[PDB]
This record gives sequence, C-alpha cells and structure tokens, in this order.
Amino acid sequence: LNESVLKVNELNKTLSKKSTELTEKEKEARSTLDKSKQKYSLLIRDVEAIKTEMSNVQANLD
Amino acid sequence: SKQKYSLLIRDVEAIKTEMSNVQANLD
Repeated sequence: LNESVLKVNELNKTLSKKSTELTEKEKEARSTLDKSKQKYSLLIRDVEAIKTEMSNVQANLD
Repeated sequence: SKQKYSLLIRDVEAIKTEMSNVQANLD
C-alpha cells in the first residue's frame, strides 16, 4: 500500500510536466500562425500527443 | 480557425497511421 501511494504521488509530477509542455507547445503554435503549415501541423499533432499521455495518467491515478 | 485546423491535422495523421498499418500487413 505504501508503494502504491508513492507511485500515484509520482504520477502527479508527469501529469504536471505534460500540462507544462502542452502550454508551451500551444504558445509556439500560436506564434507560428501569427507569422507555416508544416510547423503548425507538427506542433498541433504534438499538443494532441501530450493530451493522450495525460488521459492515461489520469485513468491510472483514478 | 485554430480548432478546425487542429482537428483536421490530427485526423490526417490518424489516416496516415492507418495507412502504415495496411502497408505493413500487405508487405
């Protein structure tokens, strides 16, 4: 039980990191539009690739 | 424009992923 508590407490830092990286990538994407198709597309695939990683972590935590 | 573009590019990549699976199976 102690190890499981530690494991969830550590999954929270990855949820936090992918929140951060998603925010950063979204800012980059908006910068791309302001200035293009391929960089914007790649950042958007990523932005979604990170949210998928987030949902897995949320299910595991639950 | 942001949301429609995003949904369409994810869908395009999804389709390309489906394509690569079919190509490996065919090979």
